[PDB]
Amino acid sequence: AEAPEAHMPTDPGPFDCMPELLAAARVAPVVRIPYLGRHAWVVCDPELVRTALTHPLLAKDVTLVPDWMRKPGLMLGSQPDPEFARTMIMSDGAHHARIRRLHASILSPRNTERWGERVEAKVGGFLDELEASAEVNVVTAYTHRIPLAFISEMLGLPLEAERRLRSITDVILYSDDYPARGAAVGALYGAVESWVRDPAPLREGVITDLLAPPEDQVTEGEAIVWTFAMIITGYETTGSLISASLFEALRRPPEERPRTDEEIKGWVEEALRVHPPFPHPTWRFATEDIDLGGYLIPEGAPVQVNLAAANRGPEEGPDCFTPERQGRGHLSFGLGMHYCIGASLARLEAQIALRGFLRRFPEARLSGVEWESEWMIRRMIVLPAEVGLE
Ligand code: HEM
Ligand SMILES: C[C@@H]1O[C@@H](n2c3ccccc3c3c4c(c5c6ccccc6[nH]c5c32)CNC4=O)C[C@@H](N)[C@H]1O
Ligand SMILES: C[C@@H]1O[C@@H](n2c3ccccc3c3c4c(c5c6ccccc6[nH]c5c32)CNC4=O)C[C@@H](N)[C@H]1O
Repeated sequence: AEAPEAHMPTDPGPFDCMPELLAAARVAPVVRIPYLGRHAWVVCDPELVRTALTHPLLAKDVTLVPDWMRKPGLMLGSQPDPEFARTMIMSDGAHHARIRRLHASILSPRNTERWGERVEAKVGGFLDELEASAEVNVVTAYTHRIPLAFISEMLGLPLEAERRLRSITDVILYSDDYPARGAAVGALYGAVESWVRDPAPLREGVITDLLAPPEDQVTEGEAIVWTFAMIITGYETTGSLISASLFEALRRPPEERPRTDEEIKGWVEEALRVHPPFPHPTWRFATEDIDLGGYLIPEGAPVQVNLAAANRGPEEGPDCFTPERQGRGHLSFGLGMHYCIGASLARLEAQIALRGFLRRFPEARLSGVEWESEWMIRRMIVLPAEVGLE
């Protein structure tokens, strides 16, 4: 059986595309959407999504992407030569295992109480910078600054570049102009290469550790590609999870807000389920013809999965935050081989940032909220609040 045709917003703009994406999951478990003049398959039924994420015949190597998707400014049209270096999310099999293993030998000994106390020290400083200022946009004043400040110190980037990097990735991930996206992607690659080949303006951190001393040798090219990947993924979605968690707390009476360590952990989990920063993740390609739920996915087919629809049943709807659910059964970090490597980091930062704000402004309220989203990324750009007093 062939998958029927539905419609998702493919270009980013100032709207919340959530009702359009959940409406396309109602078409069929597998659907075909118009994308870049051709079509793309998407899995929408939750269990069918969970099997697609693990499918042995759905690969992600850059040798499989057809030419009509390799457009400059987009991820698939921005990869390097796979023989020189591959990014972790776009490798398969033993290639992926080596890249993932080398990334996990970084920063030994990794103690999360150390990671967290530094997350806490930065959350306090931005809460103070906030208190040093009646409506407040907590997105631009809090949720944006925290994950950026940590990943820069963790990577060891020079403090001068931190103010400029937010504006570069903003274009790569949310602009609707392809030339601007092609320029911002090249600007990041050219800056990363300058830092790796000449590590003088860098602080000791992750990057200098990859350029250090048998079988765990990281080439200069892999150091650049992996650093680029970690700048693209290292803070943007973490800030979207922080703001999304705060939105659901600020909109409720202070009594219904989490206070315990357990309720804060369950709160950030339910925010991941309801507001996936990646409503659809990265691309996969059928190495053989596949049937999923009676629907055909032909060979070489580009396939995506509806994480926003897999996180909900047929009953929920776009606004379905339930503190009792605690995000049980969400697929927002992926599953299996390519499960998010920075999931523990994004959780601990979301948990610390959400608790830090609620302990500092116990009488905060929302009192509008604007989104920026496409079918593959979703974020709040203002969350206007009224903070009250400490
Ligand atoms: C809450 C924020 C985050 C979300 C929602 C998120 C989501 C995801 C998802 C869905 C994937 C899998 C994509 C797929 O299978 O198609 C993924 C993979 C990945 N994420 Fe995250 N992520 C987050 C935070 C981070 C952070 C902070 C880092 C880096 C520190 C990071 C680095 C990665 C990497 C490297 C991969 C690729 C893993 C692999 O293929 O082996 N992510 N992320
Ligand atoms: C990932 C890509 O990197 C950019 N790129 C340059 C950007 C600026 C200057 C030179 C290149 C350059 C070169 C080459 C490749 C290449 C070979 C195989 C597969 C992908 C490749 N990409 C190459 C590439 C080979 N010899 C070169 O000089 C283009 C951009 N469309 C983006 O898709
Ligand atoms: C707008 C969002 O980001 C876009 N994106 C690029 C857009 C342009 C150039 C490079 C990338 C790029 C890269 C990577 C990821 C990635 C890794 C894990 C999970 C999600 C990810 N998204 C990545 C990504 C890793 N290394 C990269 O170069 C793709 C788009 N589908 C959407 O996810």
